[PDB]
Amino acid sequence: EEIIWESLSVDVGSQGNPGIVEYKGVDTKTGEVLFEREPIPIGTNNMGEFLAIVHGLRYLKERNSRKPIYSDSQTAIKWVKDKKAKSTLVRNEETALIWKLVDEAEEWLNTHTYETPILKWQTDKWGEIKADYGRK
RNA sequence: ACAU
DNA sequence: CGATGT
Ligand SMILES: [K+]
Ligand SMILES: [K+]
Ligand SMILES: [K+]
Ligand SMILES: [Mg+2]
Ligand SMILES: [Mg+2]
Repeated sequence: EEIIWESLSVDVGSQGNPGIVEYKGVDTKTGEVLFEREPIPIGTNNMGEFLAIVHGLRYLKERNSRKPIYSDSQTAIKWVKDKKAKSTLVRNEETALIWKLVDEAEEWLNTHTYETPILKWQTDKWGEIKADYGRK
């Protein structure tokens, strides 16, 4: 504890896992939706969580914002730290789009710098992350 | 087991 | 119940 309210919170939403994947980022303090990705026909929860963080990094950098990012995903936080999304999802024609986006997100991480702290949202203490889709 |  | 991940 406690919550850094001056922050950006991100989350994935899906229909199936693997299944249709989307994500969004919100102002933690107000819940204002700041970005939303068009649904991607097949992906995994963790791919979406990863893309959401990287999109947040790009969004904040473009706006010269030093706010931290909250994610509830232990997995995605680690993938971003490593600059490598270690997904098990088969690479085939059906999954080409999500894998293109993941590949491109890794590529962005490997060609840009950032100081943005990427913080674990402590769901057990604070409840659902403010970017949550409310589907569970 | 923990995080989804 | 099923799945994705460390
Ligand atoms: K949800
Ligand atoms: K959660
Ligand atoms: K498991
Ligand atoms: Mg989440
Ligand atoms: Mg959620």
